[PDB]
Amino acid sequence: MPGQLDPSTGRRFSEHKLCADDECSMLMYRGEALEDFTGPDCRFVNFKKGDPVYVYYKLARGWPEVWAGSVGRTFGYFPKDLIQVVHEYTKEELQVPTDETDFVCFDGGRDD
Repeated sequence: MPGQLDPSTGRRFSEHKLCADDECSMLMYRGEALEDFTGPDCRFVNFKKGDPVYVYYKLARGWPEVWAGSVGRTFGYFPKDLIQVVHEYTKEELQVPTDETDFVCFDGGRDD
């Protein structure tokens, strides 16, 4: 929060991300989207009800509950609330910190 906030731009989810592995290279769960949705926020994940998702990592305790993964041609962050775990590889939750530019958008993206 840089004093002001652009309504049309989302935030970098959370300061810490929970991963199935400390390098977040291993899948945690596999999910399916039980809700229609769009990710115009550049790094949001687009999906809709009936869209299979993969969840690489998730937020370290945050509401609205938000997760991250890849769906179709979109990969990034999205509301966990908008999907359902269709299966999981691990119950492991390693707390890896997020970089400020870990998930950013160049040319037409809020760095603030």
